[PDB]
Amino acid sequence: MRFILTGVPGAGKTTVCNKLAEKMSNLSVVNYGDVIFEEAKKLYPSIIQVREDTRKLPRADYRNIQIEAAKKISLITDNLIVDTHMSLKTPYGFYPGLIPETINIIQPDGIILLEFNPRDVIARREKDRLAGKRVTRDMESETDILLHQQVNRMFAVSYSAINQCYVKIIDLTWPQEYEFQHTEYAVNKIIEMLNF
Amino acid sequence: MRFILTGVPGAGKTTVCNKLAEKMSNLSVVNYGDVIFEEAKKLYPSIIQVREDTRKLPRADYRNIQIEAAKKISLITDNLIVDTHMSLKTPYGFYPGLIPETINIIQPDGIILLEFNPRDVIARREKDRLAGKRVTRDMESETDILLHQQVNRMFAVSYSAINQCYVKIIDLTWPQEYEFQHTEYAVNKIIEMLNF
Amino acid sequence: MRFILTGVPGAGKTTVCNKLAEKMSNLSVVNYGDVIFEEAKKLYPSIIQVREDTRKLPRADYRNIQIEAAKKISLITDNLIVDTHMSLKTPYGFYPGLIPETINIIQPDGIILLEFNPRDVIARREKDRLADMESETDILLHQQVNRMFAVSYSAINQCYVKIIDLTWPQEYEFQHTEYAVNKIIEMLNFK
Ligand SMILES: [Cl-]
Ligand SMILES: [Cl-]
Ligand SMILES: [Cl-]
Repeated sequence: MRFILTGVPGAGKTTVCNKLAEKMSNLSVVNYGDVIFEEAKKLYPSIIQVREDTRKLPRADYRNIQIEAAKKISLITDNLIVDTHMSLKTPYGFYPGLIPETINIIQPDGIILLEFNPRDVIARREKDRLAGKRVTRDMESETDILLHQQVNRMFAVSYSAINQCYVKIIDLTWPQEYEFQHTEYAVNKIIEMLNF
Repeated sequence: MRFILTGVPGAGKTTVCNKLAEKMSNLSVVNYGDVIFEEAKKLYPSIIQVREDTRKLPRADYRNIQIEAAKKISLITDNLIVDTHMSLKTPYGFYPGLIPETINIIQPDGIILLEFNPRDVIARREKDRLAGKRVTRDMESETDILLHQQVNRMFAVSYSAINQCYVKIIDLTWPQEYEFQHTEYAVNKIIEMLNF
Repeated sequence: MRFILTGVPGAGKTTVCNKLAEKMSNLSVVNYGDVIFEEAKKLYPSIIQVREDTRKLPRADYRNIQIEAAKKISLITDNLIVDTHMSLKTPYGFYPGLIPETINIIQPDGIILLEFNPRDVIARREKDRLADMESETDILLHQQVNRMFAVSYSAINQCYVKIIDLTWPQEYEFQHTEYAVNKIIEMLNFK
């Protein structure tokens, strides 16, 4: 089966992905943005040296990279999880995170949403900073993060209404008793789904 | 007029549909799942014997059954109440009950959502389980039921944005003053709508 | 840039439209419903005399009016705000205010949703009625449905959806209106 895996930024989605790939050998885990960067660096070596250089491309060029990355991903034949985002926040508001072409090509069975308590997102973002993984203190409010998660749920349901796919919401909003518990719980739920 | 009538499983929607079917002239009340089962048995007598057997068909064959069933329904008569669901919960997540071909073929004027208080759904499911009517073993929490009702709301509005149809939300979340008041209230709001 | 601006009726959206048009010279602010009624009178003049007269028309005739109105608006050059409704409540339920052709023709960069505390909506409605009231729970429902419509259109049309939170308590009069006006100007002047 094929699932898109989503969640607000910096909340633990990467860790879930890495843990899934460590645990299940019957599974390929890919990060869409990384595949986009790699395919872009192949075609535009002069402009794209690091993942964030993707912002510099002209629209006609960026769109064709997303399509090409999706085609590359769709060559995978066993279980697949694609790490990406339901929406991005910009000054103009939220913008959908999947182009319809991406879904037409990958043909996901469903969308998985990791939903957190916004305080845990603020804290994870700051811990990632103290470990080096990001330069500036994130200043999103609990309110802004909740809004994002609500909007993401609506995007996922809309994509399901359009394309007929599962919408799997994984509740990680409860308090952790021990460290890594949210991540461990999500990984096991995804594995059990895949092996059902 | 033609309306798709929906709500979470086992909460009273079937009773509303049975009462509409007895009380309204010039109107057919029909259950999409029933037609699907009947068409499935017509075309696959070897595999389809119990209505659970639909689960064993390849998804492409199940979809073609859903098209055939919508075609049968649209031919029945002019005014229709189509009892079905916006989504059902599965091990892979919520999955839409309709396909686009359903709405294209039936051309509903709108979607009706019967919305219940989760505590009343829990009690009603257990009452019906004890009486031998409801046999959906898994017991859901209050928060599970509210999430389902929210997702159903999102599917219905998505379908309206795509197909320009009404979204009618019937609030049955207040406490009943006598047994079966919710059913009677919902029936009369629907009849009042159909004769406006 | 072009945005559709929406919110539940009677909550202050018109005031925001007026003050935007007044505080920004290079901006056109158009009310879709007004253009629709204009085109309706011009095509059905003996039948159409006030705006609620358009509910009498065959749906295909109404739709053609909606399309003609969108074409007229799509000619406006420079920044533009189109004041309209994601949905209205009817006896048959909520019904979308736009048709897909409206978005297709205007090609908005995005949708802007103004969101209010329900009791502030009730208050404003009375201050213009005195001159049947929905409950707080009705208005909340209407706002949640509008959000769902806007996100759906965003997914279908690949456009922005901006939510302007005006649910906090006003510390002085006019503060909600001023805040939304300024957030939208800030948006139109972004680089
Ligand atoms: Cl992460
Ligand atoms: Cl029932
Ligand atoms: Cl107003």
